[PDB]
Amino acid sequence: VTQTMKGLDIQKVAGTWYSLAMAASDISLLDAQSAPLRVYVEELKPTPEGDLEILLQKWENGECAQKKIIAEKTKIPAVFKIDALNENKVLVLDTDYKKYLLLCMENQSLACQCLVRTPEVDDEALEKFDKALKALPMHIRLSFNPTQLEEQCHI
Amino acid sequence: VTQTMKGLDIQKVAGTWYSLAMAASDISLLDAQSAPLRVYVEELKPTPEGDLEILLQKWENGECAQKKIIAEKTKIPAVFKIDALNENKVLVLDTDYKKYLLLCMENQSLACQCLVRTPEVDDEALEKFDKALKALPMHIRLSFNPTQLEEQCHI
Repeated sequence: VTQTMKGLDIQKVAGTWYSLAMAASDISLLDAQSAPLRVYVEELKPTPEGDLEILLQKWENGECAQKKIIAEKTKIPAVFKIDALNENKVLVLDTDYKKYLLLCMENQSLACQCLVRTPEVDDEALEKFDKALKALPMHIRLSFNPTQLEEQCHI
Repeated sequence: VTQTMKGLDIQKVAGTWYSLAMAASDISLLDAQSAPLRVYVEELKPTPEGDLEILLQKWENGECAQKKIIAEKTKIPAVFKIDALNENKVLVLDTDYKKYLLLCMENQSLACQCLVRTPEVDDEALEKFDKALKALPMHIRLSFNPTQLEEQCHI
């Protein structure tokens, strides 16, 4: 992953998002509802201390569970660290704050999402996502329709 | 980790266990209630197809959440694979089935537990655990008293 957002204003990513598309380096990271990186972003909550709280939905044990994870700020503004078994980095590739945000989670092993502010298919944003991923070795890509985007876990 | 159980009968590990002691390669894997490997085993559920279901408690977002994870069998009987972002292996080091079980989760980065069948301090089992870990680079060790062992998340 050699694409970060220059000048990222993390405060400006706050609020509602929709996981419009996801991709990952390994099919098994996204293939099933229960797959480990099949997570649906609900809301980004930057903290005063500049960390990024992520609210998301994950299908776990047959139910659509709300989750909250804190990605801790690093010296690089577009890079955040999740404390888990592996060293797990969240990268903001690109965002206009108002329509779309591209972000990846890595560690090598990678998942990236195209987040949008509305439950609409944003071709422009999907173009920027496909662009960024041409640079990356992805073997599964999913996308969701507006009906799915208004449902718990995109059912 | 160069200690597996020779001759492991995975069916025989079924039932109740108590996470009497835990250790990990990195302090931050176990330090807080919310730490990523601070998990309390409730029950091991081997499947007919020889996989290992693990029921456990984890303190997440200030609540003691029940979790169920499936560690898939490999060609090695004392080694099981969890599908997650990293390649994550569960190793059965040693067990008498009736009193104690030692198991580790690795990937390098490691957490090991001394499981017991009863909410009792088993010095013999804690000796076998310390033995096995002398072989391993651990920087945090926790242990719980019988009162803690009878509580949700060992509070």
